Amino acid sequence: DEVKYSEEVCNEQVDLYLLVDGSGSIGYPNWITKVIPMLNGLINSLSLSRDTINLYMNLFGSYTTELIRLGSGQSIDKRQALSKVTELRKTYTPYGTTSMTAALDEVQKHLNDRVNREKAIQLVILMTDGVPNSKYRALEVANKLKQRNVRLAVIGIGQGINHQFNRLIAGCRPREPNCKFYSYADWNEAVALIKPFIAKVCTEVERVANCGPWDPWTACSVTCGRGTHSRSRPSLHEKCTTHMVSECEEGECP
Ligand SMILES: *[C@@H]1O[C@@H](C)[C@@H](O)[C@@H](O[C@@H]2O[C@H](CO)[C@@H](O)[C@H](O)[C@H]2O)[C@@H]1O
Ligand SMILES: [Cl-]
Ligand SMILES: [Mg+2]
Repeated sequence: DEVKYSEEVCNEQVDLYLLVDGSGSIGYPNWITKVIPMLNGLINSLSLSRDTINLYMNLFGSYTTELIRLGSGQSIDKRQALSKVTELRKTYTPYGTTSMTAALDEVQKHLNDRVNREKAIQLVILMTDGVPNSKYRALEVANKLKQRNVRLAVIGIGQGINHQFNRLIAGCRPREPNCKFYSYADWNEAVALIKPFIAKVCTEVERVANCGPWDPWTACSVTCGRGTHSRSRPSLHEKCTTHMVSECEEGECP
């Protein structure tokens, strides 16, 4: 005993975790002339809203710093997110070590705590020169994320980019032209790289829900002649029928 229904699946919800390398290897001139415009062009291409893309943003250096939480004003309003980038241009100087594993671990923590939206595509954008505090540890956590169906895109930034590491953590194959998971040019190429990951595509599918067993049919409304009775059941799903009335006859009336 189940119920079938039609619905549209568009995958419009995306939790996008932007992890930004703010470590000392990035280089200040690179930060100003390349990273900031990268962030502006990238975030400007993201049509954030309550119902679709929600941005999370972390800056990782010696420590990790959570800049934007999923669901807040700055998470769902592109203009507010761009203000954060401006704040970083004016007040942040890249310095220190590179807590890439800890930053990826913040994504893990979202999944573990069930803070993400269950129906949302989980998308990590890792923006880095690819020189983490520990290569093995960063690969390990990235691989754990992938095994939980999290998509990972890598954007190369910084004065001295380790493309080999970036390509490895992104999952790029050797002898393969134009990896779909790694980009290291300008914001235009980054935007184009991200697009297929977040595209809304609507299909119409059928769905099945289990409504469970019915309660016993009640006694007939009349003890003689033609009457009615009913059976009920708790709603285990929105589109499950909960009540049901049929006719009955307890003989004839004298
Ligand atoms: C249940 O027991 C039966 C043997 C009858 O005595 C039923 O009574 C009758 O109820 C019907 C309507 O259901 C009336 O139209 C009759 O006038 C009445 O005798 C009793 O409810
Ligand atoms: Cl690390
Ligand atoms: Mg570094």
